[PDB]
Amino acid sequence: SVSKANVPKIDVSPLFGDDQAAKMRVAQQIDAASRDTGFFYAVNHGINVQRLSQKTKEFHMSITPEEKWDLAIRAYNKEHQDQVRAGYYLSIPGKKAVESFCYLNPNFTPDHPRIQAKTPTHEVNVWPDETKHPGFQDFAEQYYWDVFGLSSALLKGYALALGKEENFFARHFKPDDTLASVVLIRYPYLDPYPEAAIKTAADGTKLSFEWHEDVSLITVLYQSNVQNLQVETAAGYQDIEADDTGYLINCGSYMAHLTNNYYKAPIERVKWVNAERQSLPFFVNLGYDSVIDPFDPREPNGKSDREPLSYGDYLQNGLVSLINKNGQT
Ligand SMILES: CC(C)[C@@H](NC(=O)[C@H](CS)NC(=O)CCC[C@H](N)C(=O)O)C(=O)O
Ligand SMILES: [Fe+3]
Repeated sequence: SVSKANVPKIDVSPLFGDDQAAKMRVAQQIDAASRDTGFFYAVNHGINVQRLSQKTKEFHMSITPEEKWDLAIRAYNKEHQDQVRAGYYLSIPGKKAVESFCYLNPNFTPDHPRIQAKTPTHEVNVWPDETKHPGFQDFAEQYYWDVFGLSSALLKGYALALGKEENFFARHFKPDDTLASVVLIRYPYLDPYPEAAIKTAADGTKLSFEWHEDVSLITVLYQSNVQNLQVETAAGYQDIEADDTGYLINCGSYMAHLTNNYYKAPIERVKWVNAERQSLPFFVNLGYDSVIDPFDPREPNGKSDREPLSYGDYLQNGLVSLINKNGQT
């Protein structure tokens, strides 16, 4: 028997406005959700998620093996030593079902001083041929900024929820240096589905991806309408209901650190489902040198002894660890 997680739907539209009290009522809901299962669905968010899913689908179903190699990250193509994060993540028929395409801040160009300095976790995006994928780069870049704008508003809600001024997080979330990423993930329908691509949890559940905590400040996730996600609670894993009009939001482990675990990063996993579906996370990362001073909302004086963590160092450590624990995606 598996229970269902309480994932409230929160109308986030006041966070784009100037009704301060209405923004506090949103913040209260974010607070409650963050202290309960850790998840909520952001609704009335203003993003055209039908176009997002449509363009994503066109890309996944039309890219060829030749293009995948040409775009592949270093884990699949030794020629691409600079592509640790951005690029195509190939499936392995018979062994690995999932495939995906990751891109970063469009402002990371050869002109960018972080690229000039070769700072870790910064890369220039790679893209397919425009004539073979008309409109795809423009769509993807536009979506990055559309979801950046939503995430900025959500971060105002999280700041208010923790008793802070509304820019406490968002001031560090900037288009010129954000390390945030979009991943366009395809989960395919396969018949027969390779058992090699299915993992079995301790509790016997068949999984496509084992338990993990997000490496992010927050995670802003769109998925098609196929239930798959679960969140761990003390009483076991609970199913997260699907909603292909909303964004599923949760705090990442950077948030857990800076709030002294008041807003924990939920432990989540992906059930195996033999169904064609899409999973499109936006990982809200800050700048490489962004440092948020920890605090403890449980203490009268709000004082935490936790060390201020530079975000870039945090991101580098978290992404290599996630690969080491749950395998190369
Ligand atoms: C909804 C999630 C569980 C989704 N998985 C994911 O988002 C996966 C596994 S946790 N994410 C990652 O591994 C981290 C990707 C980070 C990205 N390459 C970058 O350099 O910024 C899924 O649907 O599999
Ligand atoms: Fe996740």
